[PDB]
Amino acid sequence: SLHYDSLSKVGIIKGLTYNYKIKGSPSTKLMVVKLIPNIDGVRNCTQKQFDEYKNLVKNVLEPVKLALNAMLDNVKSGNNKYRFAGAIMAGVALGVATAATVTAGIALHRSNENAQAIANMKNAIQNTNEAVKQLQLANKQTLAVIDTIRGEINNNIIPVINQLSCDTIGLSVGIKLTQYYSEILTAFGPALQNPVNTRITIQAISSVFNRNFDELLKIMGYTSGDLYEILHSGLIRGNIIDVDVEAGYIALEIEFPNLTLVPNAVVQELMPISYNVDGDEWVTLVPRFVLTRTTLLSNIDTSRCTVTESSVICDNDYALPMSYELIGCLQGDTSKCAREKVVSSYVPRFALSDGLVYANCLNTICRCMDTDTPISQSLGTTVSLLDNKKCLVYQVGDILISVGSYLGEGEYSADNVELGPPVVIDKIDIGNQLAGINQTLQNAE
Amino acid sequence: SLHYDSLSKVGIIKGLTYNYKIKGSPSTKLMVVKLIPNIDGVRNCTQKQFDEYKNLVKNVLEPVKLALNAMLDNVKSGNNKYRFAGAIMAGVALGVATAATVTAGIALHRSNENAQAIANMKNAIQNTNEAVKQLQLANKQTLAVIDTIRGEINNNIIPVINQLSCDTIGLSVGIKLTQYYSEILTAFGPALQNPVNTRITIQAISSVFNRNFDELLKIMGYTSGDLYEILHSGLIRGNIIDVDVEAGYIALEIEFPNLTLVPNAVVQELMPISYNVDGDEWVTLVPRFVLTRTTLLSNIDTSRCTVTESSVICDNDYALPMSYELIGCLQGDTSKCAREKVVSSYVPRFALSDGLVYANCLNTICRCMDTDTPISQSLGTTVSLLDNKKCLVYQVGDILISVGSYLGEGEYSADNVELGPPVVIDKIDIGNQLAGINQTLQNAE
Amino acid sequence: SLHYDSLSKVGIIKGLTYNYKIKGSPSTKLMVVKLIPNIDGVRNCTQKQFDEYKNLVKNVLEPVKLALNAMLDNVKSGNNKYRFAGAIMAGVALGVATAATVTAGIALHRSNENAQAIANMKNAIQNTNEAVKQLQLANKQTLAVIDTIRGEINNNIIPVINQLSCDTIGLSVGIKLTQYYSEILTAFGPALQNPVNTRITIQAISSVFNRNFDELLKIMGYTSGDLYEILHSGLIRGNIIDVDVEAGYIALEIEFPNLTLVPNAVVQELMPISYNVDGDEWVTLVPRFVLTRTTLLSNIDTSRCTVTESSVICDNDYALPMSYELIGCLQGDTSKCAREKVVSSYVPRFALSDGLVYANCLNTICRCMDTDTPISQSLGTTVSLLDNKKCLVYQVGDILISVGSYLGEGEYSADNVELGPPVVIDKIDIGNQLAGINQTLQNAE
Ligand SMILES: *[C@@H]1O[C@H](CO)[C@@H](O[C@@H]2O[C@H](CO)[C@@H](O[C@@H]3O[C@H](CO)[C@@H](O)[C@H](O)[C@@H]3O)[C@H](O)[C@H]2NC(C)=O)[C@H](O)[C@H]1NC(C)=O
Ligand SMILES: *[C@@H]1O[C@H](CO)[C@@H](O[C@@H]2O[C@H](CO)[C@@H](O[C@@H]3O[C@H](CO)[C@@H](O)[C@H](O)[C@@H]3O)[C@H](O)[C@H]2NC(C)=O)[C@H](O)[C@H]1NC(C)=O
Ligand SMILES: *[C@@H]1O[C@H](CO)[C@@H](O[C@@H]2O[C@H](CO)[C@@H](O[C@@H]3O[C@H](CO)[C@@H](O)[C@H](O)[C@@H]3O)[C@H](O)[C@H]2NC(C)=O)[C@H](O)[C@H]1NC(C)=O
Ligand SMILES: *[C@@H]1O[C@H](CO)[C@@H](O)[C@H](O)[C@H]1NC(C)=O
Ligand SMILES: *[C@@H]1O[C@H](CO)[C@@H](O)[C@H](O)[C@H]1NC(C)=O
Ligand SMILES: *[C@@H]1O[C@H](CO)[C@@H](O)[C@H](O)[C@H]1NC(C)=O
Repeated sequence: SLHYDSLSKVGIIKGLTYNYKIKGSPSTKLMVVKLIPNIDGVRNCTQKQFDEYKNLVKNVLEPVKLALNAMLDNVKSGNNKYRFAGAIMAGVALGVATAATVTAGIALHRSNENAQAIANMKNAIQNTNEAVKQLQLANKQTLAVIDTIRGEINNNIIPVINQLSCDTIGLSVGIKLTQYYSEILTAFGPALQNPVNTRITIQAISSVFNRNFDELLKIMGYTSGDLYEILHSGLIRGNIIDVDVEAGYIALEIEFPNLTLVPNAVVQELMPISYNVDGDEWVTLVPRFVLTRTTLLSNIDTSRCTVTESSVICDNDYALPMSYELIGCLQGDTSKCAREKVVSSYVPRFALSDGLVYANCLNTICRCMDTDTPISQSLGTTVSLLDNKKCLVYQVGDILISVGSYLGEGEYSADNVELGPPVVIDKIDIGNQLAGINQTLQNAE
Repeated sequence: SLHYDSLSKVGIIKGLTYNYKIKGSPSTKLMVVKLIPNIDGVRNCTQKQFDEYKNLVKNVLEPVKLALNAMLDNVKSGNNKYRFAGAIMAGVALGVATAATVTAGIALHRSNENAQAIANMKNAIQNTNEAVKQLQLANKQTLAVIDTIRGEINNNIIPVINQLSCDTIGLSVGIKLTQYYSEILTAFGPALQNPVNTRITIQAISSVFNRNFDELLKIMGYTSGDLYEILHSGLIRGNIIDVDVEAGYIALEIEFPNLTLVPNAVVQELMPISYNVDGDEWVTLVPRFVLTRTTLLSNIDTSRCTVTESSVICDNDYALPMSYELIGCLQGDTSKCAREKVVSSYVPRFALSDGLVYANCLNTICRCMDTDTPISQSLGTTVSLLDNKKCLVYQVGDILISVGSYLGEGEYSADNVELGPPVVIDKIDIGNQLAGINQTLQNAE
Repeated sequence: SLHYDSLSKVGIIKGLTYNYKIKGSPSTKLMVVKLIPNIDGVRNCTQKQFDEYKNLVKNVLEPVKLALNAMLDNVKSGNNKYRFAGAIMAGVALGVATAATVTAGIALHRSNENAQAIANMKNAIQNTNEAVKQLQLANKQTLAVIDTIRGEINNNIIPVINQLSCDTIGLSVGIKLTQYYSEILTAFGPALQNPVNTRITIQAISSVFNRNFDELLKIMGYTSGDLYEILHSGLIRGNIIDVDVEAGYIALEIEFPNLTLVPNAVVQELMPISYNVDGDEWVTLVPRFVLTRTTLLSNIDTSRCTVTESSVICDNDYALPMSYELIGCLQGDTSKCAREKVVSSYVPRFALSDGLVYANCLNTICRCMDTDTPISQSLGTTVSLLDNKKCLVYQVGDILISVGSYLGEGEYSADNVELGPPVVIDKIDIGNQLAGINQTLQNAE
């Protein structure tokens, strides 16, 4: 295991502990986003602006419909006696594709039944007359229809239509139309270029609906405060499954993935702090998080994942290999841990763990309050430990802290420690270092 | 060239292929953004809030007008006999500048005739009375005037002004004024510090106009769906060219670049996959994209560029040098390619290219469906090729795929392959590795 | 010092100079954000939607109130004779925490008097009836109350309530409620998970108030155009200090930090340019900025700081150590500077400094205008210097520039220069380089 005793002596302290979770088997819901609203009540005046808008919508949606049909043409159902019944990808026709694209092509074909079901409700979809509405399909799944422009009209024009001239109606609706179209190009643009591979988060989808993703979740059937783990990590995503160029709408399938708890896997945080070396201040280099899975160590690359209050959530397993030298450190060999000189005025100089306080008392104030006496650590010792045995309250920096009883054998000593090699890391001077060391090899004879 | 036979044996597969495009000679259009609206119809009530707002505008715009004049003072036209007729930078007065800043200072002076043309229309600019409007200059270029607050007032106050008390008018317009000013500080803030160097995308400009960049493009005369290559890569950019502190407006010149297709240059994607090594799973390290230009290889740094469906588009040529060892890989010497151990549960285990499937059948399921038979690859072989000759349909993983005819001499074998060295990369343990290897040199005698 | 003479010979030119500033002792202001508005005038129709909303607010705020109480339970005031009077952290109860979290826990307890003062005004806070309002506390500090939903209602519903049916009122307010709730989850989500450690910028707070941060600054008492140094660098931040689950409001304390000018510390920019080497084009690798503090060199990592027109502003001192080899360069030893081959078509080929122009005239046009004659630099020389002595105006590239008098002894020569080692840097091929060099060590015997 981590053997935290040997780590504490070089300013690495046992931090928080988190569960590891991964995207599991997903549930799905159907949604339709309308590009062309139902113009009822303002049809008399907006005719000139609306006819321009319909052409813009048709021109934008035609390439998408072509790309979708071109993908469906490459997938055929397993009607033959083939025992692994499913769908077959025509690899000779698709030409070049990653496993992701091939899987997405199959998933698009698998999603086509929902597209047909939605298409049979086109007459109802064109008649919603409300900012957002829920409909029932022949498959008895519910369909959420988004109608943002109808919301803008129902709230800003229809209530005051008596005070607005017909010219004003034309101009105002024209502006609202162009505004909405710019929203769609901002949010859906990538998917409109490549609809098979691209996915969109529910937040980004909701940017086309005044960022009101909560209303979308509510109408699909989920409470936005309950889904926090899935919602905030960006795992609630959707993709295009069909498009209609005459009705002007995009059919999206939204995915609500469950989260599988990874068995016997734990993410451990490490808290680095400064330590004394012959009066100088040094810090040990180790990643902020390390993943222990069935006793095996690994590096998480946590920036691509979400650190919740109690778990780390990832789109897929992101564990990376770790160099033998670093594993030495994480297994108690203090002599292999790279260390770096402190230059910044401010660097963390103490930490609390299981009620014990570890501190670099040669570079920060440390005083026993029960005896109003300063605590001195010999210049050989790296870090001091504050214990319940000597004092109940200690001053550290400008704060007072109360601490617990030491759990090891005898008493803690930090002088007989095998320090590691000094290192400096930046892209710029790594090059200089590499070149300089290679000159020795170039000169070897 | 890439010699993809030798690459496939270590799990690098021929991906998609793209044109390389660069920002060319630009067209330009003129725009004015007004900070101060025309207050007609609400002039009676808003006076106290409006007089504060004019002071805030003047205080913001004065330093910009100073910085602009201080730059124009350093550029003088070539009225003397100088044979390379143009404009002269007073380098002793400018003091310290990059080539970019010197060029932008010259371009500001070159733009100043448009500033004079706009300034002679100031009387009309102060009268526009519509949310966005087009004017004709004396030079018979058109000017787009943006007037966002007049849009807010025309839509939300004037239609209901009978129902609002005069105090309510004052408060509501004071809020709209402060809101708009906070938009301007968000979007233009950098350019208001440094107007010569700074550039702003048309999207970011449109954040001052309810994100409606489509309406801006329409009025400048271009259709937002037609410009996608230039628009979405963020190459439609503007900069400040003049400011008026009493009328309270910013004059912008917006740049619509052409794209030049780079001659005899191609960007090639490389798809990595896992492969077997004696029962372990390994991946080869190569960049996702490489650029071949007149048979020269180079590294693109593609994150700074846009990958469209059919081209890679860049603000400038970004080709970087490449290490001899990696060129070795990309010219078929398998022995120099660094390789990394797979630790994640998920890494891509097959890919499709020109209708062939390459797969790592010791680490994923592979079966011939025409004979309902599992496919075995001998433990020396890195990857298996799936061919038309044996089967028309293969299962790979949980998908079925139909595949094309092999094109080489004889039949593919992937056992006699010269593997490269094992590597682990992160900044931290690059540090540890560098120090540890250098101890051999430090000890040599 | 930097010894710019030796640097210019390898295409490194003296750039701009900036002050170094750090976050100092902060002032503070109090703010309350209301989740539940006062429903006056629309209470008849919205009852069904409002009762749902109150439950959502309570469910969201209860965990926050629990986490806050759980933190306050660990801090006790120094009522005993302890001489360093203040507050004591119960480290045995807190368990594991970084110095930052411990300090924030103490700061939360120190902030609790303001929480009590605000809580005694709860009856007034629930009655604001205006989009934003200022109140006076018993401590005579002013409290800013944000009431966004009341603003939306006062501007879009109450002025036209005669034209809206009761059903329409219910639906429209329901949409506004869900929209606002989604804004709150977007902006405050992180703080609602971990309220002790998390901080929010005034801009992000204002996202819950139609991005109108200017109005917030105005009501708290500061002018948004005057605070630019603190405001734009993102240093105006607030954190949660109390929450009420019945009134449904979040109490925030906002921090306005002063900026301390760091004594005898200067940030110096370095402008790299190409230079000739035996007809090839090369660039020297050095960081864009370097920090000289009391004659000591250091690396700034400027991406984490704000580069204003005249100063660099940072949240804390971020100076990092620098390798001896790079310090050699920055101290005049030209032989240690890593250099890289130019491949991109465009790289900066000239620069202006103190009125002198440095240019790579073997790779760019250079002509004297007083004599209409090209300037030739011998293939041994790296960079040419343009001086007042020979010409008053020089053409460089496609621009004309006037230059000053050389200040050194004799005349400038760039041939007898000790060039450094060639280097190539990327994460991918650093691995290949490291592996290849280590094979020599593996083979040494
Ligand atoms: C292997 O790693 C060590 C790390 O300790 C490298 O040490 C470097 O050695 C040089 C020369 O001994 C140091 O140069 C400095 O020179 C000045 C002027 O003489 C002197 O005052 C300094 O005290 C120091 O000796 C350099 O600072 C040092 N660098 C580091 C980061 O420690 C060593 O170069 C590497 N081995 C080889 C063969 O390069
Ligand atoms: C330490 O650095 C030097 C450069 O200063 C490295 O030299 C490199 O050596 C290789 C192998 O000779 C060169 O690659 C190619 O070699 C073939 C056969 O000699 C030649 O025909 C090609 O034209 C090409 O030169 C390479 O160019 C050269 N330079 C660089 C920058 O890589 C040397 O490899 C390093 N030390 C060790 C032990 O590797
Ligand atoms: C140059 O590169 C080689 C790899 O090609 C480095 O080899 C690595 O060296 C360490 C120390 O000998 C090995 O660790 C030990 O491995 C054995 C067998 O797995 C294990 O029983 C020990 O407990 C310990 O972990 C490491 O495995 C080995 N790497 C490989 C892939 O075999 C070598 O260290 C480098 N040379 C220098 C001078 O740094
Ligand atoms: C539009 O025309 C219809 C015709 O049936 C009429 O009922 C309606 O009042 C008209 N509306 C406006 C705003 O002119
Ligand atoms: C403002 O004054 C004009 C007369 O100058 C009047 O016609 C208009 O109705 C007034 N508006 C208000 C809101 O008092
Ligand atoms: C709501 O009820 C009050 C009476 O308490 C009445 O004065 C008010 O006009 C009503 N509003 C609506 C919209 O029905």
